[PDB]
Amino acid sequence: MKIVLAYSGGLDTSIILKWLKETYRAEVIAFTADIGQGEEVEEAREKALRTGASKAIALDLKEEFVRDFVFPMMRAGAVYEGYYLLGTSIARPLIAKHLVRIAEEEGAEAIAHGATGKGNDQVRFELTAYALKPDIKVIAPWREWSFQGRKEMIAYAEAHGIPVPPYSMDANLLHISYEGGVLEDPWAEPPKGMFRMTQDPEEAPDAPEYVEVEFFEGDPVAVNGERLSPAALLQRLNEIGGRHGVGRVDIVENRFVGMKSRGVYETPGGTILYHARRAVESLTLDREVLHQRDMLSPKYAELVYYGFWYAPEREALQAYFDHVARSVTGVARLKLYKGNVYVVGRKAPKSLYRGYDQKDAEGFIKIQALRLRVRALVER
Amino acid sequence: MKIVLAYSGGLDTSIILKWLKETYRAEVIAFTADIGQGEEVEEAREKALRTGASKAIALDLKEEFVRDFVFPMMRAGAVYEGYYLLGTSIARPLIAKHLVRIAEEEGAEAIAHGATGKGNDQVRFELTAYALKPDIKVIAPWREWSFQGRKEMIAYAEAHGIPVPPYSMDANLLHISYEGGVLEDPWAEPPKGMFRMTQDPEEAPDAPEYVEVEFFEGDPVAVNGERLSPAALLQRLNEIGGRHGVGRVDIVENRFVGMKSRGVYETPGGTILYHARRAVESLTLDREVLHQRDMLSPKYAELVYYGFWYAPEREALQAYFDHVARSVTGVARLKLYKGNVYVVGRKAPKSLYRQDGYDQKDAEGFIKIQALRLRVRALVER
Amino acid sequence: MKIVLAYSGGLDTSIILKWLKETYRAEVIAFTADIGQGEEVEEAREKALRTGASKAIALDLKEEFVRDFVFPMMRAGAVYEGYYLLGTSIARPLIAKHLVRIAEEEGAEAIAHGATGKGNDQVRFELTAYALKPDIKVIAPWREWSFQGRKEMIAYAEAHGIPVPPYSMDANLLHISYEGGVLEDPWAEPPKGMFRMTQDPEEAPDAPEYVEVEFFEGDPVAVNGERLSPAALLQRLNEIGGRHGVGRVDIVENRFVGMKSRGVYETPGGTILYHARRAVESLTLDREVLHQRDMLSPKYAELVYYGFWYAPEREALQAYFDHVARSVTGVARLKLYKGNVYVVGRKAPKSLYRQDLVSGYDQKDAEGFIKIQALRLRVRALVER
Amino acid sequence: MKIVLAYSGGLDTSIILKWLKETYRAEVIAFTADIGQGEEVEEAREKALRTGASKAIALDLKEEFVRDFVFPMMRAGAVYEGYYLLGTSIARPLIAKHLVRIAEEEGAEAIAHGATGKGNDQVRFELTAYALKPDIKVIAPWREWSFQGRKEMIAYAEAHGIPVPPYSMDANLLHISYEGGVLEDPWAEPPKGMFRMTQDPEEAPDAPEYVEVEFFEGDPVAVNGERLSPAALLQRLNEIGGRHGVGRVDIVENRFVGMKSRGVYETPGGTILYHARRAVESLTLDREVLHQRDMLSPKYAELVYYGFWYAPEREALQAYFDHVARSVTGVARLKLYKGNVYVVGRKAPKSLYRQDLVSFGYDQKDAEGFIKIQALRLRVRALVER
Ligand SMILES: Nc1ncnc2c1ncn2[C@@H]1O[C@H](COP(=O)(O)OP(=O)(O)OP(=O)(O)O)[C@@H](O)[C@H]1O
Ligand SMILES: Nc1ncnc2c1ncn2[C@@H]1O[C@H](COP(=O)(O)OP(=O)(O)OP(=O)(O)O)[C@@H](O)[C@H]1O
Ligand SMILES: Nc1ncnc2c1ncn2[C@@H]1O[C@H](COP(=O)(O)OP(=O)(O)OP(=O)(O)O)[C@@H](O)[C@H]1O
Ligand SMILES: Nc1ncnc2c1ncn2[C@@H]1O[C@H](COP(=O)(O)OP(=O)(O)OP(=O)(O)O)[C@H](O)[C@H]1O
Repeated sequence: MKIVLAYSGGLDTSIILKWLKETYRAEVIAFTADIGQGEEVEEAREKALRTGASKAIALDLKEEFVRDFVFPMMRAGAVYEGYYLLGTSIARPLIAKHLVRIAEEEGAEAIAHGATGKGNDQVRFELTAYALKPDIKVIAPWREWSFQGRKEMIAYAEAHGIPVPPYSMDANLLHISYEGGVLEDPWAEPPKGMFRMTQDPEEAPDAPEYVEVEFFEGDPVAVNGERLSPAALLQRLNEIGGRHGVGRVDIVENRFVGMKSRGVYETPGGTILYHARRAVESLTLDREVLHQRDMLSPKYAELVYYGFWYAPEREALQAYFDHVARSVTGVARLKLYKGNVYVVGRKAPKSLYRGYDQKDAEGFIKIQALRLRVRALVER
Repeated sequence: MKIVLAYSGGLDTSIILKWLKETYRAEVIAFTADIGQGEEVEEAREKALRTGASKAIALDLKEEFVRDFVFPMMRAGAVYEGYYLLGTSIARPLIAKHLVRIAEEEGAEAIAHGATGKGNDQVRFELTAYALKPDIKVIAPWREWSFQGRKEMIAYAEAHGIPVPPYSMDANLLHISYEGGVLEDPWAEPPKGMFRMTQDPEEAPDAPEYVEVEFFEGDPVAVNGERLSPAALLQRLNEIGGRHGVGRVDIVENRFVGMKSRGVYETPGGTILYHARRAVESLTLDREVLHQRDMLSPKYAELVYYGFWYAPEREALQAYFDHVARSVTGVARLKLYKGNVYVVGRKAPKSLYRQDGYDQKDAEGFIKIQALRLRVRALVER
Repeated sequence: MKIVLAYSGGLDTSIILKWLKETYRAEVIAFTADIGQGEEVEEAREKALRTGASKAIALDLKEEFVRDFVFPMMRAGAVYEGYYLLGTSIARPLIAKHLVRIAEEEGAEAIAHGATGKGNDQVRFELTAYALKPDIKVIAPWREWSFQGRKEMIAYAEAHGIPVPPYSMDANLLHISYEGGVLEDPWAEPPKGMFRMTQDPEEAPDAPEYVEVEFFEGDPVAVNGERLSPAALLQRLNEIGGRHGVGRVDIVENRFVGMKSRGVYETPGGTILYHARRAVESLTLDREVLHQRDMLSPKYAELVYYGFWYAPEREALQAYFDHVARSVTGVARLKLYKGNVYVVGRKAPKSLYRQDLVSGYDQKDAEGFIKIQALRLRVRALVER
Repeated sequence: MKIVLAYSGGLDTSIILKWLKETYRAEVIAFTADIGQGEEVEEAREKALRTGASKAIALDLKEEFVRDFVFPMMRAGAVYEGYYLLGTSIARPLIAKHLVRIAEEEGAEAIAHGATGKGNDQVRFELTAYALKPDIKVIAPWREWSFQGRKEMIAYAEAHGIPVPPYSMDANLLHISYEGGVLEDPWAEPPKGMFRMTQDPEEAPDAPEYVEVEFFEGDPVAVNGERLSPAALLQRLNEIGGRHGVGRVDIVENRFVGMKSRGVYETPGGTILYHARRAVESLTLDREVLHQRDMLSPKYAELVYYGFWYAPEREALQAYFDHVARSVTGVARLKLYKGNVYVVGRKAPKSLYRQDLVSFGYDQKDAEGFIKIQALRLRVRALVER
């Protein structure tokens, strides 16, 4: 029996790698994906072999991530509950996609992940795992093992030679999320020094910095006149936005599984892209199209947040969003200053910006007012 | 014949006042509303009499503006095309509401306003005017007169004893908008020193300021523990927020009448209230209710923008938003710093947040059921 | 330990009554609700006492059913996936509501029901049970026991001496649903003679019958001039409509649990009420209000279908629907003829219809409206250059 | 100057043709489109010459109408205010399209139509024209002339020699609408003998008739096993459904321009197609996709009703609906009987229906977990209400 494990190299997945060998007497194949966590994925691939993996795979998926997940999601103008740019949500479908692919190539009947038994992550991983390969078997140790506490896990780890090292994290090219610990009290401001991807706004440059982003077809293709591949482009905007402390969010969100959770997110590059995209759309999109699109975005956002990426509903809405996005061509000019992003200019080859006279307006008014007058008259 | 005129005290409405008397051989009743334009409405009232009004009325409508228009709108989480807080839109229905009220009391058959014959304000004024009094007669001079140029209008003013004088503005308790002139080039950043209501972020305090806003029932009732009336509260948050340069928006918006226009808006108090409200809702509102509410907010925003305030659709939605907003009770703690507003804390008496009802096995069952239709889809695609 | 069982009186709930006693060795308070199944609930009550129940309650909830559940739902124009009028969905919440109330009075820690693990009902009972009393315990025998088939159950019943006997059904004041058995083949038409509430159109009167329904405030208050209570009014319309074979639906629906299911429903009075209301709304509701209401109807419908009646979302939407429904005051006239319902007329005290804007604006006005509405399209074409 | 007129062949457009000559002294190019009005369009074309047209064009547009307008609209499940299948609405865009095309080829400066100045049709004609040719000039005689009353127009007509004579009609392959006259009172039942496309339920066959419709990719492609082109298929279904009195609607609808209006519609083929399509969708469409599609249908419907066919919003929605419709492949079996259409069966090569999941991999215990997770927020809510 073989099992493909989503291995990140941490303590837990290392413990899980041992547990799987022991518990299922199976051969474990480790898979580590580089999606911009800023760690040396090769060190994880090696540590997996040291921990007992019968094979360790490590792939650079940054380009695929941005191009096939982040970009399509951004085209939809997806925002969860007013602020969340969904950094963790769009990433999971990618990992799971590869776990299933690898499992098929290696002839493995099962895949495994170390997402906890009470969070949303497990749902995200498995929803796409089941959607891509319906008969795959999933093993989620956090739902099957008996461990009573951390102390016992630490002890278990020491027993197996696994090296043991105030809040949880998750980082990738789109963002870094923080929760748990000091963050669990929604009335307590995040601690000083927690942020890693972005500079403290109070420590940001005293001079604002301008940046231009070009869109060709719904997708950003250049920064300050330099053409850049999808991953390279997000990276660049993370640097520029990060240096200024842009893209910070502090919310209490509604979980799909549990109840409410307090999360802090920094999405410098994506935050810039969000306003840059809308800046171009303000010249290129038709009014009614824009209004309909924005009324569908929230639905799309929750689908991504819940984990229904490879679900027919999300793909259906995507056809709509992509159709609209095809018109988004032009350049956005923004001004970055101490935590804030300001749209300062926009232009487009097919801008709709600058057919009737005043008498025309009077007629429009009269026709629009008719049902209101009748109603008023009827209220007698 | 009597005509009630929405008189602002400026050159154009003064010219309009003279124009109306002669053109219609009628007497004009001037009405000036104080909605926070930062002007002495009483001097406009006197100037009207001097300009020929048979009667001039000036009312302080700041409290009503915030209590009956701004708050109801904010409860709905209304935002037009991603950023516009509707500062100009919610103020028009209120002005027209009084014009029609005064016309009825004075026995006037018509009302008049000085909105341009080609813009959006005209629609706002008239849609509410007709909705409140179907038989009212509306006279929009800009759509009716023969003036062919600005210069001709000045000569007319000078001939009638009416005193004469980069972009145009509109200010009230919620915001100040800027449009036209140099702002007409969507690629050009607004000129230095244009903002009046908010300090430039570059000149804002080096020290961040924390502010707490209490919501009792969907509406903000206190700032930093101090109970404030609707207008006094909006005012207070404009002062606090303005000092930090909070609430600046630069957008090209879609108009109801013509095409697009580049507008710049500064809404310090409203911006703080926007995030504060959502902060309290994050603990008080149910997930499914929040999601449904946010999907209707845009529709509501466009109704307000287009001018359908006293319209049955807006009121039906308002019934929904008010039902939801009733649960928004609690306090939001925000941090202000150089142009930005950061939510740093929130609490509530009936918070649904328990940082802690089901076990791991439960989650697996949930996954299986949620995944069924997807698995069936996959097998069918073979 | 005490368990309150939603007891209907059939073989399954009877077996469950025995099973609960042997399995949990607790007292079982049986509860049978009269919601219009055309069944004598006292029989079930007594049959429950015989079967072992330590106590049996039988309540007449017809008026409550129609008044506090069917009516509010109808005000919203609720229709699931094009044709389902939610006959079974709005009933469950009512029952669950009483199960929890009873358990609270009897000091019972749990409630039980005989809905299967494959359906929506289990969700409806439980979602409302937990929403009304979070600490309640729910026992669903179909999900816990070992019976591997009909046969095993029949024997088990006889072992405990319990009376024993194509498709199964569910009936109440709103409709009768048929499902399973021969109905599982979506290509196969329901067998002839299956329907019970409606007469076969082929046997319906040769002369059309006209019926008038008065709505006062979003709810129907009279039929053909006779004022009738909510439950009484639904009954009358079932008789009138059933006679003509009105309201038959045959659909493959999507269950909340994940799979498709072939269902057949007959909702005579509801189908008449459905059209009667829209007919009155056509004169009393503003255009924009109507268009918004119709786009929200489907969401409300799935909420009810899934079991989220006592959920904040449904109640939030209800405030909107009730607000709009408040204006639905007037009368609808419909013609019933062999399975069909045709709206032939409608009137209302505050109708917005004036046969004069057809027989506050002129020709010139329309021209202007057209120019303003066309501007963005012309600019689009121009820019497409 | 040249003016391309949407000439229907009737009294009004005949008067208009004269009015255009006499008022604008323009060369009038008449255009009649056969979209299935059941009128020998060629007659109209000759009559236009007899009336003064310097050129008369008649085109058979049945196929284009169904394939490029009716089908795309049905693909979206478009229903205006619960009952209107938009028979008149989807036709206008097609006509205006040709009006504009003929104007360019003929080098004509303006186009004209005879929709009244009080209705929605004028909007439909013009939104389309302006959408395809922004520089086009439009002449709407009803909004420009001094005529007041049919008595007066009949005089002008007689004067010029144009032949002269309870409700107004409008027919095409999709339906026939009736409005005005004795129909204006919302409380009055329509008059016996009005309907033309459908047999009266009471006079319909005594035995029910079954019909099957196959959909391949969102569109109907065959009836009772016979492949049929878009126009021929609608025709066949009008014949079959008509004989049984199917597809009659009687509503008071909300107008875009006027206030409210009482309309009666008969759409036999369309009504069958509507229930057939949903029958095939019940097996081929995913639950969440269906629920989402149905919530958007009403918006698409008012877009069509208001005349925004060639508008960016409608085409954007169309992309959503076409994406969804692509999966609708299968056959629906319907029972026609005295005015009604009953769905009695449906099958599909890629049906998502699995009997094994409903009959007695799916594990009953999974439902409990599903239930508990779904119930959490409700329990917390109750507990907090304490
Ligand atoms: N405070 C107010 N009280 C009464 N009417 C007002 C007020 N503010 C605006 N209006 C009405 O709205 C129309 C004006 O717009 P805006 O406020 O954009 O006008 P202006 O051009 O700034 O002033 P003026 O008309 O004096 O030149 C006015 O002509 C007036 O009829
Ligand atoms: N009138 C009623 N009173 C109480 N509970 C009811 C009633 N009708 C249905 N129920 C509940 O819903 C569940 C039943 O469904 P249905 O009525 O579809 O079941 P059956 O399995 O067809 O009949 P039975 O349980 O009587 O053998 C029942 O097991 C019961 O717990
Ligand atoms: N088949 C067609 N070909 C060209 N234009 C048409 C056609 N059918 C309708 N129209 C246009 O739509 C307008 C008409 O509507 P309707 O058919 O409702 O008009 P009428 O005024 O009832 O008849 P008519 O004008 O022909 O006597 C017409 O005046 C005509 O310009
Ligand atoms: N880069 C990655 N490659 C493969 N799987 C990953 C990666 N990052 C996270 N996962 C998977 O996602 C889930 C984990 O989350 P998180 O990354 O929040 O876990 P941890 O518990 O923090 O990590 P670890 O146990 O590996 O130290 C499952 O553990 C883990 O298998």
